[PDB]
Amino acid sequence: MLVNSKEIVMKELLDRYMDQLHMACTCQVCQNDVLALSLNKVSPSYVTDFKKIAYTKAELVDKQKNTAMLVILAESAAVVSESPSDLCQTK
Amino acid sequence: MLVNSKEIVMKELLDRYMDQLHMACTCQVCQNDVLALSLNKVSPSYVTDFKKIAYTKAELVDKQKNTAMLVILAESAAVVSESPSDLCQ
Ligand SMILES: [Zn+2]
Ligand SMILES: [Zn+2]
Repeated sequence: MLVNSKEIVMKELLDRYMDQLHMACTCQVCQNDVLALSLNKVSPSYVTDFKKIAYTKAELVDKQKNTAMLVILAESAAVVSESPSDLCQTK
Repeated sequence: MLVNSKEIVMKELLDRYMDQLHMACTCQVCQNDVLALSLNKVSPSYVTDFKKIAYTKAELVDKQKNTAMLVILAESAAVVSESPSDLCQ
């Protein structure tokens, strides 16, 4: 299967560090918006071997690399918090 | 709900030019390699609404832009052909 390994990384960081990103709404819509803003800000890393995504995801341990990504998510989270899409929860 | 629109463009362009790229193997595995190498050389364009990906397939039918992307396809095609993944055959 054809998949950008950065999307796997983000989705993982987003789920693990959801609370420290301080989102106004946590519905799937708002979450997808954060992901999209963030994935459009990192260089694509498409692969075809699931074993290869495992290697990438492992390289971004709790120590070292993940912080730069958490910062982009947080930043994107701010934007979605203030300017939510019309497809989000309403009333 | 979460797709890179470039992915929708490259797939549509590949299955319109695949038989012109002089690819060594044309199995799904090598096709994925081509798409992956190509997707990695263009800027991501992630979307969340379904209304964009539908019309995105129409404004890619327009040219000049896809020409730049065709080149990419072809350049990706040469690499995959020259060095096929061991998941192919
Ligand atoms: Zn929401
Ligand atoms: Zn092949």
